[PDB]
Amino acid sequence: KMVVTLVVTTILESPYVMMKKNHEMLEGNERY
Repeated sequence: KMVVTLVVTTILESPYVMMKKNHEMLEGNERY
């Protein structure tokens, strides 16, 4: 074919940053 040549940290405190429901299923940025 064409041969082309040339963060935010937190803590596990309950009221501050808690893990919401289904944390194991949906984990990542939209988890806490």
